[PDB]
Amino acid sequence: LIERQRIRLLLALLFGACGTLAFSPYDVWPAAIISLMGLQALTFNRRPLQSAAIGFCWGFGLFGSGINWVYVSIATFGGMPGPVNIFLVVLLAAYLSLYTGLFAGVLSRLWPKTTWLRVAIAAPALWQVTEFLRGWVLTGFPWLQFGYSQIDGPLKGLAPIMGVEAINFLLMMVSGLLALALVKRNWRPLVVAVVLFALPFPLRYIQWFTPQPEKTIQVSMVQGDIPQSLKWDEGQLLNTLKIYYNATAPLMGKSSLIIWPESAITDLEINQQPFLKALDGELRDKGSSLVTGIVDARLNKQNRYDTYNTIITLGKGAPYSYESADRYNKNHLVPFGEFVPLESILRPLAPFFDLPMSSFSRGPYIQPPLSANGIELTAAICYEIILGEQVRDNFRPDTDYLLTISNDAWFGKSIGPWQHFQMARMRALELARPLLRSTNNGITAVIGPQGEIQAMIPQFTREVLTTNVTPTTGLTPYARTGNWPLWVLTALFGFAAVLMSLR
Ligand SMILES: CCCCCCCC/C=C\CCCCCCCC(=O)OC[C@H](O)CO
Ligand SMILES: CCCCCCCC/C=C\CCCCCCCC(=O)OC[C@H](O)CO
Ligand SMILES: CCCCCCCC/C=C\CCCCCCCC(=O)OC[C@H](O)CO
Repeated sequence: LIERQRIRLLLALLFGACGTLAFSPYDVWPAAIISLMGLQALTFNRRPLQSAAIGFCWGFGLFGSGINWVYVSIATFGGMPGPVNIFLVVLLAAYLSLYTGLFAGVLSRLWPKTTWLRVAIAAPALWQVTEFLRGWVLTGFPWLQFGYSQIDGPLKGLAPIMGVEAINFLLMMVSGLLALALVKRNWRPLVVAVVLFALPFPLRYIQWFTPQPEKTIQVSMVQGDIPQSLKWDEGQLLNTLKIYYNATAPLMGKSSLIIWPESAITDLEINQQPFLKALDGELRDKGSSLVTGIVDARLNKQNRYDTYNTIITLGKGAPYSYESADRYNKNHLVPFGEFVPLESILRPLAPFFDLPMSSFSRGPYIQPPLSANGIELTAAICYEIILGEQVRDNFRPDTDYLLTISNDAWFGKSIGPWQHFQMARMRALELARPLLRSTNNGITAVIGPQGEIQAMIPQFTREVLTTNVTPTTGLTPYARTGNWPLWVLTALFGFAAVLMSLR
């Protein structure tokens, strides 16, 4: 028989890479089940170290093929030779692949026999703990979670109840039973798998929200398409400010809310006071509000400058003040982009090399929703929208819309900005709120309360997306409880499965 560990590692690579087809650009949702079926079936009847090796290679295919878009960021930021960046991409993919090896290795140790307890009970619970660590250890990088591939799929109804991680759970469960049915040539796990998969379908029709048409507003989002910063001089700041203002001016009397993307204003907040105070007056005059990203350096009590990635509000119902509490400061910073890991390497800084000291500061985990024109917006900047629990914790029942401002000009023309967009849609469906995503170039859109794309403008263009958005009010089960029910389910599955293994 050709079942040999060399073959299994080769197939793990292909079934892992197959998982990339499930996500935003390709959107083949059944690829998630086939992907997880390979991981489930290939680890059958293996030593714990052989299984861990197969789990690693599955993760290497998935993350190698689907996360490789980070290269362009490493290339332009890191300042490294070409093959060094390639090595660093292989490094990152390997790091994430560890958690998949850990999953397979632990699963094979406690549940070596190929049984429905292994695939249906132990696997989903362990996968939950595994995938939790991947997105937690260090800052965490929970990219490529197959739950997001169901945003338009049959399992979308599960999301507003138990959240996206419940779709991760059920998919690992259903894929496990199918791998068992195939390997053991037994139709019974197939029937259960189909039933477990089909039952959540009617839930996609439940509306846990209700719209508020009397609050319908016309919202505008300016896609500035301002290029990467090659030279910062007052000539580029004046060009940027002109582009954004000139696009906002004709909308001042019509659109109740105007949004500019992440770090849209390319100068410090303290250096723009005349501009902003004058812009706040013009908006209040015509009865409009502006929400724009800006980089804000702020003197601490210690008299040291703390630089924030901010969101500031202007206009009607949001009078601009540098001391205003109506602002959002980014919390979760990109590990190598916005801060430096291991700041304690300051010893080689002064003697020998020129080491980066440049690092952003973090805002609070919980922040009140931005108010503009009497509209409540719970903001998340860029990467932060992929963090399900953080967005839910900040979410308030009076929130009218979810707000994301991002700058994806890096990773442009790649799968990355789409995978990012796909996870932003998940937030709207989970919380039953419209989501307003204004970016610099990549994927400016409006997403309804069920995750449907309401309006969208093409990438890499200089445009304004103006459309009517009506807010929603009610509370979903996930918005109340969060992922506590899933962790309760995961505990009961792990309790049973470990108790069964220990007997
Ligand atoms: C030891 C029983 C507990 C199992 C817990 C495992 C946890 C491993 C997690 C990640 C490592 C993934 C990297 C894969 C490296 C394994 C390859 C290997 O070492 O296999 C060589 C084998 O000894 C040749 O016969
Ligand atoms: C996040 C919400 C998703 C959670 C969903 C909760 C569903 C759990 C219910 C039952 C477990 C399924 C176990 C079914 C076992 C399959 C039947 C089977 O395999 O029996 C044939 C056997 O091979 C011959 O001995
Ligand atoms: C002996 C080897 C053991 C191997 C283990 C494999 C199976 C793991 C099973 C269950 C993990 C239990 C974790 C459950 C903890 C519940 C966490 C919780 O209360 O939720 C936090 C909250 O929801 C945040 O927002």
